[PDB]
Amino acid sequence: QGPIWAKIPHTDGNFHPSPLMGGFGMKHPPPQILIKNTPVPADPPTAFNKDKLNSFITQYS
Amino acid sequence: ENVPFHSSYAHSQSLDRLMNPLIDQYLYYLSKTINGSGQNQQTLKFSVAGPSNMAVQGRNYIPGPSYRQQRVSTTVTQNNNSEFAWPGASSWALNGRNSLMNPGPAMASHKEGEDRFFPLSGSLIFITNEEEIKTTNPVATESYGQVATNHQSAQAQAQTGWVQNQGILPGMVWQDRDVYLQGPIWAKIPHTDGNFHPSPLMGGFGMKH
Repeated sequence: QGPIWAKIPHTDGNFHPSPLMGGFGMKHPPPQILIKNTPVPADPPTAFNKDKLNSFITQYS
Repeated sequence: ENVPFHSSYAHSQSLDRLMNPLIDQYLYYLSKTINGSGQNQQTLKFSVAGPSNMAVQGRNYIPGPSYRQQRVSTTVTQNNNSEFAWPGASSWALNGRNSLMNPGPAMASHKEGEDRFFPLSGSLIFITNEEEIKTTNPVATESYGQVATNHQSAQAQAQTGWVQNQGILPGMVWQDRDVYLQGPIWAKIPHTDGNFHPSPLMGGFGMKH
């Protein structure tokens, strides 16, 4: 049930970098993988308005 | 020799209308200096320059230079009852001798809507009118604009003054004078250490040869 790896903080020095909760310490661990839904706006007004759009289509993937 | 193509068109846009009429600027101007009704009401209020007020918007370019001409009406009743042909004219002095300014820097002969007025020495008389260039050029019979003449203060009100002649500024654009069928074609550029925009003032193509 426990963790696998940790990232070794980027520092001048460290000793026995193996992480204290267990697992393999690494300076370049597996990268983070970031994901989001691209916002799809609702219908904008017919006259121009400079504000950012706060009205979006409810959505998930 | 190589010379720029004489322009033979009239601009369909004025220098002060180049904006998009539907959209605001992101720039502000100073709308109000007083709350009102006197007695120590002083403030600074700012507003967005936009379609409702197009005079106060910021602009990247300004109209060309001016040297004012006296305005003369084709209707004789309107003109003053005196001899002003030489006395009231615009001139330039050289070595103690006065030359009339003719035709002068290229300027619009008259405002839009007044066709009965012409610059005293402004146009080529074979009486031509330059009104086509009123888009980028000031009117010959008008001031260039206004400038402040003082530092205002709680004691002193703001004072302006009329700019009768204006030389070149950075960011000016202008049109040269138009060429006519009967008119001149080319001129020789004088041989000098310096010149600016050598195009001749009676119209046509300036050339060092």
